[PDB]
Amino acid sequence: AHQDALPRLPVPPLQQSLDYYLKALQPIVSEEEWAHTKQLVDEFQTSGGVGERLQKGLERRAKKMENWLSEWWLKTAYLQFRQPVVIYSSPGVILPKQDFVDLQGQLRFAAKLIEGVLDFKSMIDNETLPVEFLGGQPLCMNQYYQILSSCRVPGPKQDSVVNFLKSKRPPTHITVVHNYQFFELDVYHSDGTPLTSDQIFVQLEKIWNSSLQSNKEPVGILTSNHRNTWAKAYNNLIKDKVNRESVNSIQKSIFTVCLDKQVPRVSDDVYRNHVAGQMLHGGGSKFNSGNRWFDKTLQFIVAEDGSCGMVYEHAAAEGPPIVALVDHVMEYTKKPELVRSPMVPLPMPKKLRFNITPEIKNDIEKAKQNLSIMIQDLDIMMLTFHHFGKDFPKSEKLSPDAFIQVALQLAYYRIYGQACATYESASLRMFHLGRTDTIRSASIDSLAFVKGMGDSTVPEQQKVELLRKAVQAHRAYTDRAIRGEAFDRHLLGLKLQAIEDLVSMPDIFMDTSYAIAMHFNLSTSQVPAKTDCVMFFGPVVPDGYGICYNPMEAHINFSVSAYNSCAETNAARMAHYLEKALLDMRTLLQNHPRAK
Ligand SMILES: C[N+](C)(C)C[C@H](O)CC(=O)O
Repeated sequence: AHQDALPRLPVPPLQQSLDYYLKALQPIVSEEEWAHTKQLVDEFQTSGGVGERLQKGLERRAKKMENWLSEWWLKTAYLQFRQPVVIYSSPGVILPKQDFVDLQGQLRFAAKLIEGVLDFKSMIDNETLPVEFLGGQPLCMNQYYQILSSCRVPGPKQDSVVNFLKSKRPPTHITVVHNYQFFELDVYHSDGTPLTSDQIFVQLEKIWNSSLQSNKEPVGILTSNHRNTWAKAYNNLIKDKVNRESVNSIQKSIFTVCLDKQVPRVSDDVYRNHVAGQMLHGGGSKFNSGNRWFDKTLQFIVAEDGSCGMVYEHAAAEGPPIVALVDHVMEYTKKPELVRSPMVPLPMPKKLRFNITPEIKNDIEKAKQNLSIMIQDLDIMMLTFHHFGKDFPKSEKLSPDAFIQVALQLAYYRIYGQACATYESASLRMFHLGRTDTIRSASIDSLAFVKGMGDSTVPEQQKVELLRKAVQAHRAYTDRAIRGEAFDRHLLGLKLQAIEDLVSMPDIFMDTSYAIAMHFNLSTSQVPAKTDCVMFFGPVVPDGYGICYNPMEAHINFSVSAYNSCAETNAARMAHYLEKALLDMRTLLQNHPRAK
């Protein structure tokens, strides 16, 4: 019912979107390229022209679909993306490290975590999940019904997603992975009531005792290979009815809990970078990468040393829904303990065995090698910005997110001497089934600021004005994006409509400017959470960075990724300039108060 009250995703006017496109191109293309693109744009949208016909097609699409973009986005952004989901697609999460130092503790926490999720699942199944608002406007809650009991399934041409949340007989079990071995653990009684952390611990107890050794092949590492490869290996792996039975149990499970094995202690100054690696990819074949199933939508990882976190498959959802679950859970794991009545000799969790063959074993070794290369090429720098958080920008009446994005443009320019196409996730949840759109952080105003900031001929009195104008511009772009007025998904739609209409690919899309515009050297997102956590992901281009952050009141958690194969990029350096950019902006604003 709530969804029927939500407005439908609009199709922006053609002229509106193209005008914003031309403006966003100015700081990243040459004068000559911009001029040429201006011509193509005028032609493209002329009355009775090509663009007008494609626009009408989109308007017809919105009239005959719940959300004109949904299917196209899911397919284009994820299902047709054939690179491994590991690092390149599935975001990782680091949660507040826990205190436990022994096995019974780890299982105790793991057990508490499970109960927390089920508590959250209650509102989902019962549809009692509080209605969220952005500011007087209702938000789509569909993403919350895609994360549990779901899984990505390899496809020879494109992948697919399975969701058992609303099936005839919905799954009532989760999968636990310990020492590369999977187990099927039911978390509900025949009566319907879910198990308690105690009963669950008793179950987790039996599971650990039934997997005390690690000498099995890491079948799960197969899910980390190229999708074309995993598609073939998967198809084979499931020929054996036992394997197919296990794989099926995994895909149906409410979610996967990974009880990771102890790993080598590292120096404190690189500890977080390592924990990030463990959450994003596992660390390698001889660590915890095999203790996974990357096709799974929600994977909660409870490490040995007390660290904890997760990694989720992106086709299934976005960050916000994930953090809402994380916040609810991390809080639940802190609640008191009273009624601890004695359970019963609960049934034992079924083990998900795998019959390995020379062919399957070979694919496992091919996967280990592929992942090994991927991990060695990833450069990650985790940065805890302790200087300030949302507090400072708020004290200047500036949007913290906009302040942060402008700082990143400053950091990038200080390193490369030029701006670059920049992507920032914008939530389209105020619309039915809305996912995301793109906020472009490289703008006419941000370029003017970063240039003025380093120009010794520009007085500080002027620099600050340029700073304020850049932040307000980003905030404006952000407000338009969230209200369906950005242009990136729109242009994508026009291109896909052309493909569907069987008409020659419009020149505007073959244009050099468009190519430059869609090559994001900076791919970013803000994932706010009450929980002091942080997410991270790999760059979207060879020569780019993947930056994610969670601004807290007095500090900001940042993650910076880059590829070693590209000499021009360095996570540590980008992180350093970012910290300094943020500091210099504070100094400049402090030096020139609007009043007094
Ligand atoms: C990670 N990144 C920014 C590439 C993708 C976002 O997580 C989702 C989106 O913006 O569609």
